[PDB]
Amino acid sequence: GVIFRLIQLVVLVYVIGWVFLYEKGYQTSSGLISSVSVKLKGLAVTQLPGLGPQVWDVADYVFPAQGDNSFVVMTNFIVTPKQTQGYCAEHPEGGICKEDSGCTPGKAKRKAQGIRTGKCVAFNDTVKTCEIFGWCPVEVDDDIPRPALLREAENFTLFIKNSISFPRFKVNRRNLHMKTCLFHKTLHPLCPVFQLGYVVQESGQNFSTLAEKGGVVGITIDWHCDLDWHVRHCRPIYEFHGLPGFNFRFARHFVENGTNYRHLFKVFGIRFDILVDGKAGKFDIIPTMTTIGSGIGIFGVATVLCDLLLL
Amino acid sequence: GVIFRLIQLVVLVYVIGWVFLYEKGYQTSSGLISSVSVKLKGLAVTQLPGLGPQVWDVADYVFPAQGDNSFVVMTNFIVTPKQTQGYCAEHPEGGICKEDSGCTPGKAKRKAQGIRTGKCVAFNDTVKTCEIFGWCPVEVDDDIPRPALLREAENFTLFIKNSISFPRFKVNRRNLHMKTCLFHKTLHPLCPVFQLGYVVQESGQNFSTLAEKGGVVGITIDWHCDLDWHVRHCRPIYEFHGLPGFNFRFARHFVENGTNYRHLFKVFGIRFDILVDGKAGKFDIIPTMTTIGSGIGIFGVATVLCDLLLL
Amino acid sequence: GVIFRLIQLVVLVYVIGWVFLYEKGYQTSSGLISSVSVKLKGLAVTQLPGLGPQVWDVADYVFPAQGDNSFVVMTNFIVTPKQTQGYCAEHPEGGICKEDSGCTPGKAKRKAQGIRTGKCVAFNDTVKTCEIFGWCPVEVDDDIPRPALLREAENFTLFIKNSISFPRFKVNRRNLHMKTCLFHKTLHPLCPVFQLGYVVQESGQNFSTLAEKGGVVGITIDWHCDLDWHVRHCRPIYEFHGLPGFNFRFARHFVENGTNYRHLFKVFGIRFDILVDGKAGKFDIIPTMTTIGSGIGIFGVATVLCDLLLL
Ligand SMILES: CC(C)CCC[C@@H](C)[C@H]1CC[C@H]2[C@@H]3CC=C4C[C@@H](OC(=O)CCC(=O)O)CC[C@]4(C)[C@H]3CC[C@]12C
Ligand SMILES: CC(C)CCC[C@@H](C)[C@H]1CC[C@H]2[C@@H]3CC=C4C[C@@H](OC(=O)CCC(=O)O)CC[C@]4(C)[C@H]3CC[C@]12C
Ligand SMILES: CC(C)CCC[C@@H](C)[C@H]1CC[C@H]2[C@@H]3CC=C4C[C@@H](OC(=O)CCC(=O)O)CC[C@]4(C)[C@H]3CC[C@]12C
Ligand SMILES: CC(C)CCC[C@@H](C)[C@H]1CC[C@H]2[C@@H]3CC=C4C[C@@H](OC(=O)CCC(=O)O)CC[C@]4(C)[C@H]3CC[C@]12C
Ligand SMILES: CC(C)CCC[C@@H](C)[C@H]1CC[C@H]2[C@@H]3CC=C4C[C@@H](OC(=O)CCC(=O)O)CC[C@]4(C)[C@H]3CC[C@]12C
Ligand SMILES: CC(C)CCC[C@@H](C)[C@H]1CC[C@H]2[C@@H]3CC=C4C[C@@H](OC(=O)CCC(=O)O)CC[C@]4(C)[C@H]3CC[C@]12C
Ligand SMILES: *[C@@H]1O[C@H](CO)[C@@H](O[C@@H]2O[C@H](CO)[C@@H](O)[C@H](O)[C@H]2NC(C)=O)[C@H](O)[C@H]1NC(C)=O
Ligand SMILES: *[C@@H]1O[C@H](CO)[C@@H](O[C@@H]2O[C@H](CO)[C@@H](O)[C@H](O)[C@H]2NC(C)=O)[C@H](O)[C@H]1NC(C)=O
Ligand SMILES: *[C@@H]1O[C@H](CO)[C@@H](O[C@@H]2O[C@H](CO)[C@@H](O)[C@H](O)[C@H]2NC(C)=O)[C@H](O)[C@H]1NC(C)=O
Ligand SMILES: *[C@@H]1O[C@H](CO)[C@@H](O)[C@H](O)[C@H]1NC(C)=O
Ligand SMILES: *[C@@H]1O[C@H](CO)[C@@H](O)[C@H](O)[C@H]1NC(C)=O
Ligand SMILES: *[C@@H]1O[C@H](CO)[C@@H](O)[C@H](O)[C@H]1NC(C)=O
Ligand SMILES: *[C@@H]1O[C@H](CO)[C@@H](O)[C@H](O)[C@H]1NC(C)=O
Ligand SMILES: *[C@@H]1O[C@H](CO)[C@@H](O)[C@H](O)[C@H]1NC(C)=O
Ligand SMILES: *[C@@H]1O[C@H](CO)[C@@H](O)[C@H](O)[C@H]1NC(C)=O
Ligand SMILES: *[C@@H]1O[C@H](CO)[C@@H](O)[C@H](O)[C@H]1NC(C)=O
Ligand SMILES: *[C@@H]1O[C@H](CO)[C@@H](O)[C@H](O)[C@H]1NC(C)=O
Ligand SMILES: *[C@@H]1O[C@H](CO)[C@@H](O)[C@H](O)[C@H]1NC(C)=O
Repeated sequence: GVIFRLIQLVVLVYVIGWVFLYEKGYQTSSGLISSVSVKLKGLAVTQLPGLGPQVWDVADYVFPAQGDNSFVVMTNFIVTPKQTQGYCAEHPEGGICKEDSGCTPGKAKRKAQGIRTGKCVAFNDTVKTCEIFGWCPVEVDDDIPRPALLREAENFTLFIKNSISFPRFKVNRRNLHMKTCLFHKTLHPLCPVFQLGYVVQESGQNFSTLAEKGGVVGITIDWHCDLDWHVRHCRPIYEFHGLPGFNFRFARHFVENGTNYRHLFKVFGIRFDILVDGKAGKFDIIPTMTTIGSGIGIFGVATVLCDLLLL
Repeated sequence: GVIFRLIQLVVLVYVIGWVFLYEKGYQTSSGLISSVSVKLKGLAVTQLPGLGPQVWDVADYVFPAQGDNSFVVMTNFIVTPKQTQGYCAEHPEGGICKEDSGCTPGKAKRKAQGIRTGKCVAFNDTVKTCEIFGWCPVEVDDDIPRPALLREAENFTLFIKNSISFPRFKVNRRNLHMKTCLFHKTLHPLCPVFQLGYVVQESGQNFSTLAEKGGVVGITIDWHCDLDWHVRHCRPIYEFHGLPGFNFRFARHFVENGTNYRHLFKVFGIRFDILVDGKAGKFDIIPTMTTIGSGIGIFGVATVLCDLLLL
Repeated sequence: GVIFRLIQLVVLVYVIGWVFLYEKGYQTSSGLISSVSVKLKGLAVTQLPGLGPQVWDVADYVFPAQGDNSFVVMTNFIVTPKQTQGYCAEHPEGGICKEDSGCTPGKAKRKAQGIRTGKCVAFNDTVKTCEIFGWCPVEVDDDIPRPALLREAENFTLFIKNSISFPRFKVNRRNLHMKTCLFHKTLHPLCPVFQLGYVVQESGQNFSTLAEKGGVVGITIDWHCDLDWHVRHCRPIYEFHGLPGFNFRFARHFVENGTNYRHLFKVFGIRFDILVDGKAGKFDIIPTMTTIGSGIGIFGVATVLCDLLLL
């Protein structure tokens, strides 16, 4: 008879501890719908690489300007100035040629830089490359600037505004001294102002390296909230992680004397992805009663098996 | 014996009414994957503030132009024209100085506007401020235009196209007289063309105030759909809510006589976030059978307790 | 007695096969949080329509340049060159007028193109239209170019980088010869480089038609992963589907001799939406024990009913 008492004990212990108190089996879970607003702050100066000092404001190093959940902060770039649409020699990458016979008119099949012509022109004092129609002069992105141009982006600040809501429960929570306040994993774990160097350091990456050629940093805001407790306990955890380099080409188009030109930029930047996930639970009677009924059922399959086995 | 009959009654009532008929405990829930397309319509004119009439088209007051789930409609702005990169006095905010001793060469630690120099120059006929290298002339954003410049944005129309799908069930639903049709919470509750003034009014905010200095308006499309009923009943509910002001700085870069300038804009706008959440349920046999088994289990723990207590 | 044995059989078969082995009722499900990076590749040339050859690079035909989950690839456009803000005749759409009496000063109520004036001016050698203040000359978008200008966009390549994570289980999965590798539904079903023509073909749409006037193509990455098996089996399925045309107006602003102009573009493009959904299950003891208890419960309601009915 003691064995049956022990069986009833293990099941009660399982049902109360594991099902209810440990895993919150008495609760009903809901996700959230969230909105994120990011505001960058800081100035950058590129003294030597800019041929005289050059200043980069928020209107310049943040893509997009209006902001988004995923945004890029430029940390380095190569600029091809005054590119016009006309005839020019292509990068030796397109292929080095030493006669007009090699050149084949028409667009190339791989790494096309324009429309080739049956002509060979000098790329510089040594290499002769196939003439093309396209944006000229052609870009040279081989030499990535090192050290990075916007290496002061590590001291920029990132202010994140997050407004979530658990629609099933009608609970709405925002994530906001704090003006002159900076986030530290432990010392200041609830201050929504982040420094980019610190964010990159917490993702496990080196800002010097992830600057000189770009990268991706994913920021996660975790709202794990037990709505049985007061909503004042519903607080966010900021989790930093890295999701080769990140680069993109953008072009500033301008007109001079009736002709359309453009400044081509190859932007090596850090793409920030603010991911917001959360689980809110609150007591419900249906899961509670379901767990107790299934538990009485396990008592039966256990007691009967023990008795039948004993018999 | 009557007590046992009553206990069997309460449980049947609970299981049938609350578990099944009220909370749809016989069903299996699925979320959705959605796509939103927004198309703005309207023109704005800024007669007096623009130094002669000025017209703002969709290509201008919507950020981004291509559209997105979250977009900004400019309602007011401050423009700093022909900013070049050169030497100039900084905003008195950087700090008022009355000699060259105060000026400290190098970028400042807080609110840096450029690269200071050991020189003091006149900001105007009274204040003398530290000379800086940066975009000049410097911006003055203290005087926010009131009334708003694009106060006609309240009469712009917002056409939202939403295409959802409940992938688990393979059900795809779109949210579309209606051309000349406008949405009213009650009179016209299914017309996807919204007027910005009405959307802001339904979020609880005043458009005059949320125009002069910006704001955030969140639009939610709720697809709560019972797939036991015909898909023609699967319809969206449009829920408007507000998620200080919203502002961003963008720059139009142009070239004049070989020199790079820019028009700096401080945009006070209303950011619209189209959030689309939904729950689709359809009958499943597993939850139904689970609910009945747990219910037979509760009958046991109830009948036994009553009998044992009576004994 | 045989009937009771058969009843115990049907329930065991149901519980083991349908509840556990078929529907994975012994498991616990988790969604995912994902990040998508898209990189376009290709060049386009518009020989005849461009009044001499015209070249379109990635910096030009992709909106936004930095990339996003939802992006637009321009396939056709109408350009209104050198639009200045001044006085001009409006499109005959605004309304044809044959005197000054018809013209009514002030902005129109529908399809407003500017600020009308009590004057009538000639649109061309035949129609006389109401004079307006606005961006002039006015746009004429009636004639959509056919064949499309960027009809070579079908041979552009779309490289998608997807990094998901199932946060509940702490499992992180990315979706990556493959450099010169192209995706085919069956032959190459795991190569993340897609060709736009093929993507559009797999959505059921014709690229010639969805080019000449735009469209929407939705790309879904499905991560259905059984974490009982090794993570090497957790792989993505690429599902292509179409979510009238898609068009947007963007403006390149430039300055000439102190005057602000703009190039107005009406972009007919294909909007790509990368939707990433997934379900990860892993064995849990709570659902397993819940299913067995409810099953013992069904045995009871079945055996008792059979006996009572027999009696
Ligand atoms: C084990 C089987 C046979 C069922 C018998 C036990 C359950 C009825 C117990 C176990 C765990 C209990 C839960 C543990 C914690 C809480 C949080 C508690 O939170 C509050 O509301 C307290 C603060 C406040 O009063 O605001 C409310 C009760 C609840 C849901 C308890 C409800 C009763 C539960 C489900
Ligand atoms: C063990 C047998 C007799 C079955 C009963 C199960 C118990 C383990 C349950 C029954 C009542 C439960 C308690 C009911 C209410 C609360 C208050 C609850 O308080 C909060 O968390 C609220 C805090 C806040 O409001 O911020 C903490 C759990 C506790 C002690 C529960 C712990 C688990 C208890 C003791
Ligand atoms: C209470 C315990 C002991 C179980 C006994 C009752 C259940 C078997 C009942 C209660 C609620 C019923 C559900 C209530 C509503 C509907 C919607 C109904 O929808 C239709 O398909 C009707 C329209 C059509 O025919 O297309 C289908 C049956 C269903 C799922 C019912 C299935 C049978 C359920 C689960
Ligand atoms: C009460 C005891 C005897 C146990 C049986 C539970 C009942 C409460 C269940 C059994 C059958 C159910 C019915 C089965 C089917 C339908 C049709 C269903 O119709 C729809 O919703 C379909 C409408 C559409 O197709 O658009 C509405 C619920 C109803 C009446 C159900 C209501 C609940 C009922 C009566
Ligand atoms: C039918 C009722 C009375 C319960 C009795 C049967 C269950 C205990 C069985 C049925 C289906 C079984 C599952 C079927 C498949 C798997 C995958 C299997 O995956 C592995 O881990 C195998 C590979 C490895 O060793 O890494 C682990 C056991 C599990 C979860 C099984 C656990 C035991 C289950 C739940
Ligand atoms: C039928 C009665 C006696 C109740 C027991 C239920 C059975 C149907 C269960 C019990 C053990 C289960 C097995 C336990 C473990 C595995 C290994 C599992 O292997 C994998 O999927 C792992 C592969 C990998 O690691 O990549 C496949 C299911 C299987 C055979 C299960 C199939 C279903 C079984 C036989
Ligand atoms: C002319 O251009 C070619 C091509 O850029 C130069 O050759 C490159 O030189 C660098 C530096 O040594 C190498 O890293 C590259 O591998 C070379 N490219 C090729 C295709 O050989 C060449 O040096 C240039 N000539 C001058 C005088 O500047
Ligand atoms: C010169 O510039 C300074 C700084 O903008 C002006 O001082 C400001 O005046 C306004 C209007 O009274 C006040 O609201 C600000 O608080 C003042 N700022 C500071 C730092 O004192 C000053 O008025 C300007 N002088 C002239 C003649 O225009
Ligand atoms: C002057 O402009 C009007 C308006 O665009 C032209 O009339 C259009 O002509 C086309 C071609 O036949 C028709 O498809 C449109 O329906 C006409 N519009 C209207 C409002 O009638 C007219 O042809 C132009 N005149 C010249 C000489 O070019
Ligand atoms: C950021 O500020 C610290 C403060 O000491 C400075 O040492 C560092 O050089 C700054 N980062 C730059 C300049 O990139
Ligand atoms: C990595 O970061 C450290 C500072 O944390 C820096 O000193 C080092 O130079 C970085 N790595 C490289 C290769 O420079
Ligand atoms: C501007 O273009 C015209 C037309 O080609 C040319 O005659 C003129 O010399 C150009 N002016 C300058 C300053 O390049
Ligand atoms: C919007 O239209 C109404 C129509 O009467 C007008 O009164 C109102 O002034 C308009 N909103 C503006 C001009 O901002
Ligand atoms: C609030 O809105 C009303 C119209 O609904 C307007 O009359 C009022 O002026 C607004 N508030 C303020 C402070 O102007
Ligand atoms: C254009 O720049 C050159 C070089 O500084 C200068 O000589 C010339 O006067 C400038 N022209 C005008 C119109 O400013
Ligand atoms: C894409 O490449 C194929 C290769 O044969 C070519 O036939 C086709 O014309 C190309 N698509 C264009 C040019 O739009
Ligand atoms: C549809 O696509 C086919 C090629 O798959 C093409 O030949 C045909 O012209 C397209 N439809 C139309 C109306 O052109
Ligand atoms: C530039 O604008 C000024 C001021 O209107 C005018 O006097 C001058 O002729 C213009 N120059 C050209 C080349 O249009």
